[PDB]
Amino acid sequence: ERAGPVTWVMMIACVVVFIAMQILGDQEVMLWLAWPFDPTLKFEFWRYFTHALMHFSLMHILFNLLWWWYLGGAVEKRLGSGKLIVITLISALLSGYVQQKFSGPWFGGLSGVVYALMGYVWLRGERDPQSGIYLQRGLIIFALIWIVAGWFDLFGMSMANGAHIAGLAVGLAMAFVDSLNA
Repeated sequence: ERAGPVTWVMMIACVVVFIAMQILGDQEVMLWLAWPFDPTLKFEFWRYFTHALMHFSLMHILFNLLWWWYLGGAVEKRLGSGKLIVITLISALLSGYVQQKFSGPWFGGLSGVVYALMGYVWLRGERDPQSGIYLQRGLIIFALIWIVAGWFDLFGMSMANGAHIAGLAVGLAMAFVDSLNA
């Protein structure tokens, strides 16, 4: 009982990327991994996802990865690799899209995906506890605090509020759908 392959690879990739940003600077890394910021870039398709891999401070990566580890790891063990992969891909594109829409292509990090995972895990537990999946009371509280910090901009998280809701909404939709089975 550890962190599965999707859980573990993402963490590794985010770390390696953060190191690359510490050495080359953020800008050089953004140049390569950010949402297409020019028409000439619109068919470099990794860019619609690789923005989620870049973090700008230690707070930012530390907390995103704690949540990812705990929640993404829970989803992966109890529900499967494919599920985590899908939640991640969809929440990444959507939050990316909204961010980009309201504020330009210069952003990054896994917090959109974390809002999806928070909404997914909380609502699956609410609607379908027998899945094995739920957010603990204590943790609802820490989640909520983490959300507040970002909503009221008490700590720098790269992405804006409309993008985090997009992320949340995706996680809610998917839990909804998933719990619609039984």
